[PDB]
Amino acid sequence: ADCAKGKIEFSKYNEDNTFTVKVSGREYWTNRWNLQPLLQSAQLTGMTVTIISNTCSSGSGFAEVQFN
Amino acid sequence: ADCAKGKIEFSKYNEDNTFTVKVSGREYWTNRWNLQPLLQSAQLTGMTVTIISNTCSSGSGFAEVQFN
Amino acid sequence: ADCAKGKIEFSKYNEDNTFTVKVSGREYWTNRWNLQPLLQSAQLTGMTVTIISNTCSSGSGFAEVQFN
Amino acid sequence: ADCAKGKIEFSKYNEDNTFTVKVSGREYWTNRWNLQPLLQSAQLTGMTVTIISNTCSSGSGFAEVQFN
Amino acid sequence: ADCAKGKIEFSKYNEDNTFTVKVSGREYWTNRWNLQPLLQSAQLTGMTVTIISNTCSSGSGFAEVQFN
Ligand SMILES: CCCCO[C@@H]1O[C@H](CO)[C@@H](O[C@@H]2O[C@H](CO)[C@H](O[C@H]3O[C@H](CO)[C@H](O)[C@H](O)[C@H]3O)[C@H](O)[C@H]2O)[C@H](O)[C@H]1O
Ligand SMILES: CCCCO[C@@H]1O[C@H](CO)[C@@H](O[C@@H]2O[C@H](CO)[C@H](O[C@H]3O[C@H](CO)[C@H](O)[C@H](O)[C@H]3O)[C@H](O)[C@H]2O)[C@H](O)[C@H]1O
Ligand SMILES: CCCCO[C@@H]1O[C@H](CO)[C@@H](O[C@@H]2O[C@H](CO)[C@H](O[C@H]3O[C@H](CO)[C@H](O)[C@H](O)[C@H]3O)[C@H](O)[C@H]2O)[C@H](O)[C@H]1O
Ligand SMILES: OC[C@H]1O[C@H](O[C@@H]2[C@H](O)[C@@H](O)[C@H](O[C@H]3[C@H](O)[C@@H](O)[C@H](O)O[C@@H]3CO)O[C@@H]2CO)[C@H](O)[C@@H](O)[C@H]1O
Ligand SMILES: OC[C@H]1O[C@H](O[C@@H]2[C@H](O)[C@@H](O)[C@H](O[C@H]3[C@H](O)[C@@H](O)[C@H](O)O[C@@H]3CO)O[C@@H]2CO)[C@H](O)[C@@H](O)[C@H]1O
Ligand SMILES: OC[C@H]1O[C@H](O[C@@H]2[C@H](O)[C@@H](O)[C@H](O)O[C@@H]2CO)[C@H](O)[C@@H](O)[C@H]1O
Ligand SMILES: OC[C@H]1O[C@H](O[C@@H]2[C@H](O)[C@@H](O)[C@H](O)O[C@@H]2CO)[C@H](O)[C@@H](O)[C@H]1O
Repeated sequence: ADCAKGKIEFSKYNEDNTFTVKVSGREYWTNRWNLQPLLQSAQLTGMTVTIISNTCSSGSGFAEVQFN
Repeated sequence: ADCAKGKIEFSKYNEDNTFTVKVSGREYWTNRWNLQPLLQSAQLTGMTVTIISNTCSSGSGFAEVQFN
Repeated sequence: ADCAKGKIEFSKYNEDNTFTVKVSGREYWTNRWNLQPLLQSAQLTGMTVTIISNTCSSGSGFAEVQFN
Repeated sequence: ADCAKGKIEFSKYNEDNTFTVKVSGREYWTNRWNLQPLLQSAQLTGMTVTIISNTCSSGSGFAEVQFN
Repeated sequence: ADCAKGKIEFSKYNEDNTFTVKVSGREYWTNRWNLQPLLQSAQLTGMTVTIISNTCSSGSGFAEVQFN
C-alpha cells in the first residue's frame, strides 16, 4: 500500500545503521543502505516521496519508495 | 533500440532491489546497482536519458542508458 | 542525548578512516563509513544536523544523527 | 598520452557494466566503476576532463582522467 | 602538519586507483577510496580543503583532510 506521500520532514541515521524518514507525520525506516543517499537527495531538493509497504503504521519498515 | 528518450518523470526503488524509471510515458526497470545513483542524479538535474534495450514496451528491463 | 544541533562548521577525514564534524563549537567523530557522504552533503547545503550520542562533550563519538 | 581534453558530450552506461564518455568527438570507455559517479558529476557541471591512456583512438579504454 | 590550504585546482583519478588533487600549487595523492567522492565534491563546490600529512612536498601522499 501507499503508506505516505509527501515531503521528507527529517531523515535520521540510526545506530543500527538503518535510516528513518518522517513523511506525512509518520516515521518509517529502511535497512537498505543504498536508499540512504537517494532519500537524502530527495530531502535536499524537496521532492515528494511515496513510502510503499504492507505495514503503514508509524515506526514501520519499508523497502520500496517512489521519487516524484 | 532506443526505447525512450526524455527526462525521467519518476523513479522507484523496488522491494527486490531493482530500480524503475518512467521515461516518455513508459516504465523501465534495471537490476544494475550502479545505475541507481546515476539515474536518480539524472532525474534530479533534469538530464535527458535514452533507455536502450531490445525490449521497449512499458515494463521491460534495460541495462544500457545514455545520459545527455 | 541531543549533543549539538546546528550547521556543520567543518568536517575532517581522519587517518584511521573515522570522520569528524564540528557542530555548535564542539567536535564529534563517527566510524560509520555511510555517514561520510551524508554529512558532507549536509555541510555543503547548510542542512541543520543533530548529533545524537550518550556522550556529548567535545571529542566524543556518535553513530546517530538527524538531518533537517 | 592525453587522448582528449574537453567537455563530456554524453556518457553511457554499457550492458557489460563499463562506462563510455564522448569527449572532443571521440568515445572512450572505462571499466573502473568508481569513475562513473565522478564522470557524471563532471558532465553535469560542464567541467573539462582529460582522458589519459596509451591508446587514444576513438573506442579505446582508459583508467586515468583529470578533472579540470 | 598542515601541508596546503585552498581550493582544489584539479583532481585526477590514477590508473592504480589512487586519487591526486592539486592544492596551493602542490600535488598530493591518497589511496583512500572513500576520499574520492568527498574530494571531488569539494572541488565541484569550491570548498577550501586543508591537506594534512607529515610529508608536505608536492607529490606526497595523505590520508587526512579537513573540509571548510
Ligand atoms: C538471438 C535472439 C533470441 C531472443 O532475443 C532476446 O529476447 C530476450 C527477451 O526474453 C531479450 O531480453 C531482454 O533484454 C533486455 C536488454 O536488451 C533486458 O535485459 C537487460 O536488462 C536486464 C534488467 O536490467 C538485465 O540486466 C539483463 O542482463 C540485460 O541484458 C530485458 O530485461 C531482457 O528481458 C534479449 O534482449 C533478446 O536478445
Ligand atoms: C558508567 C556507565 C557506563 C556505561 O554506559 C556507556 O558508556 C559509554 C562511555 O564509555 C558510552 O559509549 C559511547 O557511546 C556513544 C553513543 O551513545 C558513542 O558510540 C557510538 O559511536 C561510536 C563511534 O562512531 C561507535 O559507532 C559506537 O558503536 C556507537 O555506539 C561513543 O563513541 C561511545 O564511547 C555508552 O553509550 C554508554 O551506554
Ligand atoms: C606493453 C605491451 C605492448 C604494447 O603496450 C601495451 O599495449 C596495450 C594495447 O593493447 C595497451 O593497453 C591499453 O592500455 C590502456 C591504458 O593505457 C587501456 O587500459 C586501461 O583501461 C582499461 C579499461 O578501463 C583497463 O582499466 C586497464 O587496466 C587500463 O590499463 C586500454 O583499454 C588498453 O587496451 C597498453 O597500455 C600498452 O602498454
Ligand atoms: O565507443 C565506446 C564503446 O564502449 C563500449 O565498448 C568497448 C569497446 O569500444 C568495444 O570495442 C568492445 O567490444 C568487445 C567487447 O568488449 C566484448 O565483450 C565482446 O566479446 O567483443 C566486443 C568486440 O566484438 O567492448 C568495450 C567494452 O568492454 C560499449 O559497449 C560500446 O557501445 C561503445 O560505447
Ligand atoms: O594515501 C597515501 C598514504 O597517506 C598517508 O601517508 C603519508 C605518506 O604517503 C607517507 O609517505 C608518509 O610517511 C612518513 C611517516 O608519516 C613518518 O612517520 C615517517 O617517519 O616518515 C615517512 C616518510 O615518508 O606518511 C604520510 C602521512 O603522514 C597514510 O599514512 C598512508 O597510510 C597512506 O594512506
Ligand atoms: O513497470 C515497471 C515495473 O518494474 C518492476 O517490475 C519488473 C517487471 O515489470 C515485473 O513484471 C517483474 O515481476 O519484476 C520486475 C522487477 O524485477 C517493479 O517491481 C514494478 O513495481 C514496476 O515498477
Ligand atoms: O603528483 C602526484 C602523483 O600522484 C600519483 O603518483 C603517486 C606518487 O606521486 C608516485 O611517486 C608513485 O609512484 O605513485 C603514487 C600513486 O600511487 C599519480 O600516479 C601521478 O601521476 C601524480 O598524479
